Amino acid sequence: ACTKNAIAQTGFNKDKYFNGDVWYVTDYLDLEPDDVPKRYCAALAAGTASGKLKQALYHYDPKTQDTFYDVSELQVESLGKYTANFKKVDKNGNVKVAVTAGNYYTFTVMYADDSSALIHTCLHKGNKDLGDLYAVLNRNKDAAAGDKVKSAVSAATLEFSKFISTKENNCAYDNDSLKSLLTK
Ligand code: HEM
Ligand SMILES: [N]
Repeated sequence: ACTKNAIAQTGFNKDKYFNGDVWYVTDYLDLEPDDVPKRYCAALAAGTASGKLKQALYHYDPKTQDTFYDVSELQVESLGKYTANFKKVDKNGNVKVAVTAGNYYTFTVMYADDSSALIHTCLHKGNKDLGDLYAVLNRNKDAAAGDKVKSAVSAATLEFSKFISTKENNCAYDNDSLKSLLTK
């Protein structure tokens, strides 16, 4: 179960975050692990498509090869805090699992600048029991977490030393598919 009400960044700049570009997860902290593997690759694109607030997601397990993409429209709870349904899609946006009641995630942007972000997400999916997930994002897939985002981790009363890095997993991403999924 999720236990945190994450606080969105004061003065969050929504147009900069939702600019249509790709974010890569470089480090993550799951408050309920054996929630997720110890090795993982994830990325997203976020933008406004025909007036609608969207995110496309990519997950890859580099050991099992389990791969999936999702498209989400984001509903606004408050600035920097969103509730998103999701549909599972192939990389071309064809629907594999439709939007469904009970399948949604919350998404809070705790910190963001032009290059980096810290987010919280609580996933709800059927009758699974899932927990709080924090993710450090970067516009560059290879970027070590810099001082601004590491300080934000501290300011959220978390320890960056506990975050698990995705950098050793040889992650390769289809940026083109993530961007085009925003429209789907
Ligand atoms: C970037 C922020 C993230 C968001 C918004 C997000 C969101 C989601 C969503 C919406 C699903 C369900 C997809 C579907 O069934 O169609 C999902 C599944 C999953 N995610 Fe993430 N995720 C993120 C990052 C991560 C990270 C970093 C990990 C590794 C710790 C991870 C591990 C997983 C796993 C293992 C599943 C499958 C759970 C299941 O089969 O029910 N995700 N995620
Ligand atoms: N997730």
